[PDB]
Amino acid sequence: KCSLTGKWTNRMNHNMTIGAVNSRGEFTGTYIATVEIKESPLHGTQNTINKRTQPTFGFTVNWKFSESTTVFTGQCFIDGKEVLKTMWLLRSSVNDIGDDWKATRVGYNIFTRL
Amino acid sequence: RKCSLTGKWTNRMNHNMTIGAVNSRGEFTGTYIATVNEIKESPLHGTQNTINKRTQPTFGFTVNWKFSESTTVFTGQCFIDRNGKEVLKTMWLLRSSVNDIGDDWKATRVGYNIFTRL
Amino acid sequence: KCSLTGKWTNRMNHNMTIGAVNSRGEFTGTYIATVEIKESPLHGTQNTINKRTQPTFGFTVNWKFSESTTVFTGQCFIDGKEVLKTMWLLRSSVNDIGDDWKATRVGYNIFTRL
Amino acid sequence: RKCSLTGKWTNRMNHNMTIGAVNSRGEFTGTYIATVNEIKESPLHGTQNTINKRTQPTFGFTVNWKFSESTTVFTGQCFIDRNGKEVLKTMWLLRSSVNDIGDDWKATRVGYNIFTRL
Ligand SMILES: CC(=O)[C@H]1CC[C@H]2[C@@H]3CCC4=CC(=O)CC[C@]4(C)[C@H]3CC[C@]12C
Ligand SMILES: CC(=O)[C@H]1CC[C@H]2[C@@H]3CCC4=CC(=O)CC[C@]4(C)[C@H]3CC[C@]12C
Ligand SMILES: CC(=O)[C@H]1CC[C@H]2[C@@H]3CCC4=CC(=O)CC[C@]4(C)[C@H]3CC[C@]12C
Ligand SMILES: CC(=O)[C@H]1CC[C@H]2[C@@H]3CCC4=CC(=O)CC[C@]4(C)[C@H]3CC[C@]12C
Ligand SMILES: [Cl-]
Ligand SMILES: [Cl-]
Repeated sequence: KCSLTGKWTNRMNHNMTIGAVNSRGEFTGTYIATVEIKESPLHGTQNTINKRTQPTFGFTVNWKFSESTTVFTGQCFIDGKEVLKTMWLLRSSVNDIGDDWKATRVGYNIFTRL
Repeated sequence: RKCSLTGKWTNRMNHNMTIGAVNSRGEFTGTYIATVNEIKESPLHGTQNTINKRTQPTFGFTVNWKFSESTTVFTGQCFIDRNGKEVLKTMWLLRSSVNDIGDDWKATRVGYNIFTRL
Repeated sequence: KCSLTGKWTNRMNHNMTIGAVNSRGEFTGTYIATVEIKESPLHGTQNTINKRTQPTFGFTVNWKFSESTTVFTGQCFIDGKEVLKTMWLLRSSVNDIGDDWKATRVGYNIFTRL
Repeated sequence: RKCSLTGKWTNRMNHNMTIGAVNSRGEFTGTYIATVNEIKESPLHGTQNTINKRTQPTFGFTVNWKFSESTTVFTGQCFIDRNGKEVLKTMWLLRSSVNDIGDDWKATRVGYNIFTRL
């Protein structure tokens, strides 16, 4: 079984900590990144349909130093070692609806255990 | 005059999304109802941004589909349009379940959705 | 048959003109947008496997006033009226490889005939 | 010391992409070879940016798959890495063929690819 609970890092030296997943798949945690270091909360869910050993999942990071919001989704894989393959959408704040077209960046991130 | 996530929302596909109270930290929960004339209903959880108490906040949420192994995340902004209507402009990523990490490349879709009140 | 040749516009009052598609699917054209108006070239291909009435396609716009590049892909649909449902990636120029993570915006565009 | 598109490229999946001469307007053509141990080979066409004659230009291209009704577009930048190696960091969209405009939402994938010389 691949579980999101615990501590994770990526190629950018990030520090992601996720708490216990309840039975409905819900979780909370923390996302720590450089700018000097800031902590921001994350809330998310993990699939529990068919209790897959390698579940898909999703979460939102509500950045504390910034008007933006990021969303991540992906799958917890086994390779023996655990890895989260993710993709993300970073939403910037824009002042007027007609600037919406440029408000959204996309990318990826690979996480592995501390 | 502020744009809130709380309430009933629909899009051009007749989905109905219903969002509860946004708390002091911007957290909220809700439901995503969609035709799958057969209807299924899945929980969602996420946040809206609170930094500078913006009239048009950014936000994000995860829908944990009840009938599927997939997961979808939405992000976007709650705008007041020219006509005074509140609209959510969103983009999303839909993650499918694959068996081998070598299939990861084909597992992620992207699209968009515009929601208005119902 | 849905063909990319001709003149197209979208909700942003853009003006896109595409030339003749050869037999391998290749095409050239022009993308015109506000900033005052600038013309930039586009080169692309259209699928010709199975000669579908509603082909998928792709093109790159090489913006003339800017270091960026945009790519579009999508499908030419019939609804009697013709419409291109697209999605796009806008690539910004960043000065150093470790800023790559923020160089890519994503979005959409619907085109219809002039 | 400039990063050029011209040449042979590979990624972490053993695709081999080969790009011809970049002309004065930045246009180029090439080939994308990929396992589909069975190999298929499809044309690609696109541009690199020339505004300010940058040492690390942005670019984009379309691969017109020979064995499929799909289309894929790549965009990214040609960087000189810390070790002096040229690397293409790319993101892509893969468009599938669907029959009805109502299925359009499920037709577009997104991923990434990192290429290095071969
Ligand atoms: C690579 C990646 O996943 C992206 C998506 C959201 C991004 C963060 C968004 C907010 C941000 C603002 C900064 O000023 C420093 C870097 C950070 C903290 C970003 C680091 C890279 C992230 C984590
Ligand atoms: C258009 C859009 O926002 C997408 C993102 C995730 C998609 C859903 C993912 C799961 C799903 C499976 C189906 O068989 C039809 C309806 C649904 C419920 C999809 C409808 C369209 C959605 C809501
Ligand atoms: C909506 C959309 O497709 C986006 C993708 C690329 C975008 C263009 C990218 C370059 C650009 C720079 C400007 O200064 C004005 C607007 C334009 C001309 C953009 C208009 C919206 C476009 C066309
Ligand atoms: C990882 C990546 O960049 C993706 C984008 C488009 C994808 C290709 C699309 C068509 C295709 C069909 C197959 O059956 C296997 C190989 C290929 C050739 C895919 C391999 C991975 C590609 C190249
Ligand atoms: Cl922006
Ligand atoms: Cl940028």
